[PDB]
Amino acid sequence: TKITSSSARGEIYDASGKPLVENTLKQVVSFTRSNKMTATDLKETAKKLLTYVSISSPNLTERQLADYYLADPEIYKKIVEALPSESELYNNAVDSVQTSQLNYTEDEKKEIYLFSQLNAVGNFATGTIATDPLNDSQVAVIASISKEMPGISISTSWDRKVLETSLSSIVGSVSSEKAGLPAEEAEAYLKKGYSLNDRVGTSYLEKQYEETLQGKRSVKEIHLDKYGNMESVDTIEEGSKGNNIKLTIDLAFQDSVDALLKSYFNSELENGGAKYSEGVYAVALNPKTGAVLSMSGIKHDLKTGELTPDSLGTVTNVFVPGSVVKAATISSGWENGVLSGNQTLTDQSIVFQGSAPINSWYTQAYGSFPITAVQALEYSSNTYMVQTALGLMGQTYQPNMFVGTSNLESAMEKLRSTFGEYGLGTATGIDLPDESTGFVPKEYSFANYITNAFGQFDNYTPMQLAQYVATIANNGVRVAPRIVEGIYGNNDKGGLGDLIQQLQPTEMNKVNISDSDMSILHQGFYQVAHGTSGLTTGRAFSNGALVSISGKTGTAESYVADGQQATNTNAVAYAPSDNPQIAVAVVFPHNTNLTNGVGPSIARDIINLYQKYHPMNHH
Ligand SMILES: [Cl-]
Ligand SMILES: [Cl-]
Repeated sequence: TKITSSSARGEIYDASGKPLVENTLKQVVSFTRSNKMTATDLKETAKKLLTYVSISSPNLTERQLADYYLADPEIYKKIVEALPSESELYNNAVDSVQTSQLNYTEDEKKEIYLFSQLNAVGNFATGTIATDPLNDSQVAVIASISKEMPGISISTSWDRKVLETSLSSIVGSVSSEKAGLPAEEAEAYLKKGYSLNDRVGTSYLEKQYEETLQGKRSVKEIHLDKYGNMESVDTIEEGSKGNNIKLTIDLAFQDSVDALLKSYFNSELENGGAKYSEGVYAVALNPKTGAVLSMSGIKHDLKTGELTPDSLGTVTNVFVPGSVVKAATISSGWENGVLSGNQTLTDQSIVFQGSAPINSWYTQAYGSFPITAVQALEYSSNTYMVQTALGLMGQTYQPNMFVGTSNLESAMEKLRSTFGEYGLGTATGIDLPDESTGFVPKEYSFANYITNAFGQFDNYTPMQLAQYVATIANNGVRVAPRIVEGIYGNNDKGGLGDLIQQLQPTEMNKVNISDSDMSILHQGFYQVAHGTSGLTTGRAFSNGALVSISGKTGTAESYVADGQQATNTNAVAYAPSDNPQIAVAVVFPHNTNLTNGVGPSIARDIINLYQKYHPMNHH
């Protein structure tokens, strides 16, 4: 019969090898029990044990001492013998019966302590021992003569803490050792084979890579007679440490992305754009490899005005995305064959039976006129995006048309299905216990369909967004975003050793459209930044850029507390346009300023930050 004990937990390192968490080892004495060993039996061990170990402060309470004087049964007998007019109840009386003001040798007072500690253990439990820190002889003497203090043994326990660093948030947490195994999912684990008292990640990374992090568990079994009385504890095998884990993210860069966010947010908080803003989020990738460069964010409490840092924000919160999604939609055009190559449509106000016109930002000043898909992205035409929704539904626009909704349920799914190919509304496959997968309602109206066609309906996570543009920058091959780069062993000191196995990127699916369609998409994103039209939306991308950037900017509007029309200024982009090495999305919700969206501008400076970090040009 053997007892298990979690082993040194593995550690976590940023891209650079800077460490993120703390193991603090400390060898100590565990004491088992036994419905058998007994007051007397425990005293015997107490003294034997004090021959080894150090203890100055014995701030014993009286209630304790009482219990120790009563330890001799005779004693207890004789004590009760004296009380006048239920076991523990009558213990309760007898306990308080003896006036306790009575002497004990000062070294006395010390194994009375232990005894308290020893007694404190539940039957069959294995407890520890409020002691006085231990050297190496003191310790390894015990290593040898447990079997001479039937029960006792010394264990290596550990504290695990998280360092203050931008990534702290992501790391997650592990169960304390006083905690054990959190019932909730608790059972599922015993089935996977864990000792009950183990310590496991409760969330995020600590949980995600549990397999590999968990250090092989330490071991001891116990012997005893046909009568159950303890005979001695024993070590079959002491535990080792875990494997380690190196991240795709480099601190300094994540760090500097973050002030960039602060800088920009303060700007908007200053000039008042941000009064109603919940915050701002930004995520960066390698589009080809799916590695994460940084996930940054800033929560802003509207009540106290205070600003709190938030990185999980990327994977946990959802926003209406706005114009940043039109590609998805055009791409549903092509798959379902409503658009042919670079399709020409006519930009005109969209009006349905007895209801508000539906328009693009330019639409009413420019009257109606024709326009290519490439152009449609350039000027961010909703009409085109809505004429295309219509297409899927199988109808073609006439002014004032009644719409038969028979093809609706079918239509919304077709579109939605494409969005999901890009990562929008579908799981990313990120390496974490739980990404929220958007706000895609199944109960939806017709208005809902058409507004979904320009990203004013379904709600998306910032992490989803990055993936969607990353996919475009990859040529329609969606790669699962991962935060871990490689698993690494240990070195002689116990720090970052070296390569166990490098994690390779995993392809989620290819977006089925032609290359020539994909290139037609690429051209648009290119002209959203470099275009020379009075209508071009994102020349902001190109202002002061260190490399050629292609992106797509976004606004969606609305409601905003006791308000007030206001909008989101998200923006997705990648680069270099020629040979895309970084993909980014920035979401900046309920913005007040509505005039010049700082979403693109932010993403530019992110990219700029990165290339100033890791030059990407260099044919
Ligand atoms: Cl304004
Ligand atoms: Cl600017």
